[PDB]
Amino acid sequence: GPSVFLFPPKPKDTLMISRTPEVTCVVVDVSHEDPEVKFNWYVDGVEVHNAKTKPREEQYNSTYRVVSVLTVLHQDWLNGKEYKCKVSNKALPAPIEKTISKAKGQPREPQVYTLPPSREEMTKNQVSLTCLVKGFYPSDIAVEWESNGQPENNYKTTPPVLDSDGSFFLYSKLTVDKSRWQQGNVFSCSVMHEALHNHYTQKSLSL
Amino acid sequence: GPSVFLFPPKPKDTLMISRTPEVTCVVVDVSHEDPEVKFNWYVDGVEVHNAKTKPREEQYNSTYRVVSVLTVLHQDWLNGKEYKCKVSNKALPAPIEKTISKAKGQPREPQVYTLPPSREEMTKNQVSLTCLVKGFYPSDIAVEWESNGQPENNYKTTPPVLDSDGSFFLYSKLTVDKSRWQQGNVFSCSVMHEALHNHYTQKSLSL
Ligand SMILES: *[C@@H]1O[C@H](CO[C@@H]2O[C@@H](C)[C@@H](O)[C@@H](O)[C@@H]2O)[C@@H](O[C@@H]2O[C@H](CO)[C@@H](O[C@@H]3O[C@H](CO[C@H]4O[C@H](CO)[C@@H](O)[C@H](O)[C@@H]4O[C@@H]4O[C@H](CO)[C@@H](O[C@@H]5O[C@H](CO)[C@H](O)[C@H](O)[C@H]5O)[C@H](O)[C@H]4NC(C)=O)[C@@H](O)[C@H](O[C@H]4O[C@H](CO)[C@@H](O)[C@H](O)[C@@H]4O[C@@H]4O[C@H](CO)[C@@H](O)[C@H](O)[C@H]4NC(C)=O)[C@@H]3O)[C@H](O)[C@H]2NC(C)=O)[C@H](O)[C@H]1NC(C)=O
Ligand SMILES: *[C@@H]1O[C@H](CO[C@@H]2O[C@@H](C)[C@@H](O)[C@@H](O)[C@@H]2O)[C@@H](O[C@@H]2O[C@H](CO)[C@@H](O[C@@H]3O[C@H](CO[C@H]4O[C@H](CO)[C@@H](O)[C@H](O)[C@@H]4O[C@@H]4O[C@H](CO)[C@@H](O[C@@H]5O[C@H](CO)[C@H](O)[C@H](O)[C@H]5O)[C@H](O)[C@H]4NC(C)=O)[C@@H](O)[C@H](O[C@H]4O[C@H](CO)[C@@H](O)[C@H](O)[C@@H]4O[C@@H]4O[C@H](CO)[C@@H](O)[C@H](O)[C@H]4NC(C)=O)[C@@H]3O)[C@H](O)[C@H]2NC(C)=O)[C@H](O)[C@H]1NC(C)=O
Repeated sequence: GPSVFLFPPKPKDTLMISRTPEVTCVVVDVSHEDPEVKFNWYVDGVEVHNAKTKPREEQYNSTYRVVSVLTVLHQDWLNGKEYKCKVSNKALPAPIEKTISKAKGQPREPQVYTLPPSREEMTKNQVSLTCLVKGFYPSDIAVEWESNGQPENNYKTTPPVLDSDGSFFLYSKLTVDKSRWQQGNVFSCSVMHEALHNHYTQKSLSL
Repeated sequence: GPSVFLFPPKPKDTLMISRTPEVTCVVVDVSHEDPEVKFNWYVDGVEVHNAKTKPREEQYNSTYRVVSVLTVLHQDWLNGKEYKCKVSNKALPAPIEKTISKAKGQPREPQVYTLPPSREEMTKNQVSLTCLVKGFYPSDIAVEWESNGQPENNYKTTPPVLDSDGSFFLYSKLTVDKSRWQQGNVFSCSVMHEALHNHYTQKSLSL
């Protein structure tokens, strides 16, 4: 029978009023014999009607995939409203229901600390600039790096890790040529999170 | 029908000859009617006989879970031999086969760097001692902390993260009372990985 997957908005999309956050309800394994698919959408159990549903699209394995997109209000998501997708198809004994929302719990402000390269790493051609982000809740977060107002791209960021006090932490690693670090250039780690003022902070690192 | 999932040994277990690494074949969706299941195990296709089946454990959805554990030899795993679990059950038209082995490729030695707490962090009652481990392959690794020869309890380690050159990195965070750090206690990050001499290195951190 068909399967339903419900996807949350991206962390950045709920934190910036200029962006447009969406919840996305995807149904796969829709058969040819019962290809009609109905979507109902509920917000805290109250039905809403503004979703945009796409025409079904046959896949190379001869099943259909159908997508419904519900735009959410930033403050609704951050207030913890629950979004329910109900998917009806004639091949199903009963409609499939999925629900998604922000992780429950009291938001906690991320603490952002930058850590310079270790002495021992300075023997190499490239060095590691570290951004520790700890004590935050929920785990939805975005982390970026820049220098002189331009985005540094050569970075990797670990997944959030559940810490022992129930908050989350992560590290981001930016790799730069040691000359750039030794020339005294200024590097900034940027963090977006609902519990930060203006949903954003940056912390600077340099020699 | 039932499903079979096959799990590798813990990284520490294969790296230390005193420990006993095992490959684990887990079978779920075993019915309440006739919950017997037979295991065959092969190492590079040669049948072995030292596996043990654990007691059945029924689940909250009225299914059983059945586990078979095969002890493996340290170099067999490290040399990339393939372990095959064959699961036979009356509900199967034909036996299920799953196969597992170590990630393929040239092992690479971890670089281990300890990073002291940020200046900004010293206002807190506890501080974060960081161990960056980068450039290793495969991703199987174990990290521990100690001080004065005894194991520290309050640490967390991120999962390995694929770096842009195809190696892995991670960070480990040890949280200590700021007093212990300011009194100049020496703290050590321990790393176990197959590409290290004696499968082990230690790097120390202090004020
Ligand atoms: C027939 O074909 C179809 C189509 O496949 C395509 O065509 C065929 C012919 C092939 O060529 C194939 O190569 C093609 O891809 C097959 O359809 C697939 O079916 C499987 C299930 O069988 C689906 O698997 C799930 O995938 C989820 C992840 O999906 C995303 O990521 C993958 C990449 O990994 C993408 O391929 C998908 O398209 C999804 O991409 C996401 O799409 C979102 C919606 O558009 C995006 O979000 C939106 O994005 C916009 C911007 O674009 C905005 O930001 C919006 O705000 C935002 O909403 C999102 O960005 C994008 N992500 C990425 C990374 O690109 C998995 O999450 C899921 O795993 C869960 O479920 C498993 C059980 O199935 C479970 O085991 C997992 O652990 C995980 O479990 C969940 O986790 C917790 C558990 O506590 C719970 O919360 C959940 O309840 C739990 N789940 C359950 C069920 O309990 C699945 O693995 C696959 O996605 C789907 N593909 C497509 C393209 O739809 C079909 O299977 C084929 N059939 C047969 C018989 O062969
Ligand atoms: C009825 O219920 C049962 C029971 O469910 C559970 O129990 C009840 C009481 C409820 O509480 C319920 O909510 C619970 O969920 C259901 O049984 C479940 O069945 C599903 C499948 O339907 C299983 O899902 C797979 O899980 C895999 C991971 O499982 C491990 O991790 C989870 C983490 O939550 C644990 O819960 C599991 O127990 C497993 O834990 C591991 O167990 C190992 C064995 O002991 C441990 O290793 C050993 O440990 C010792 C101690 O260290 C020694 O070290 C040994 O030496 C060592 O070997 C291991 O440490 C331990 N890990 C952890 C973290 O604890 C997933 O991998 C798997 O995903 C597969 O399928 C997905 C489907 O979408 C797919 O998306 C995935 O990608 C993945 O397979 C992928 O396949 C493709 C193709 O190759 C690849 O692209 C991918 O790379 C590949 N893998 C990955 C990772 O991408 C499933 O999610 C579930 O595990 C199982 N639960 C249990 C407890 O067994 C049953 O299904 C229900 N029936 C029905 C009809 O609903």
